[PDB]
Amino acid sequence: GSVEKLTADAELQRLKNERHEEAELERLKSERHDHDKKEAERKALEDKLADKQEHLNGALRYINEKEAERKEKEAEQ
Repeated sequence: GSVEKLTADAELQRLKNERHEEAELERLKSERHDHDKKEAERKALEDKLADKQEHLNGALRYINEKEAERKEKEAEQ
């Protein structure tokens, strides 16, 4: 038959139904709030790091550890 011609306008009409408008507006519809989601991962890096902070470094490691074993008084000092 000649259905190949008729269906060509019906298939072309499908493309008018698919559109790109909704897929383009979807991006703007986020209003860059989706970008903040990615910032939450960055914020989580500081939120955990600053929270732990090695217990304010209260491990007594920042002191004169070596001097606690040997004071080096045997030398000239």
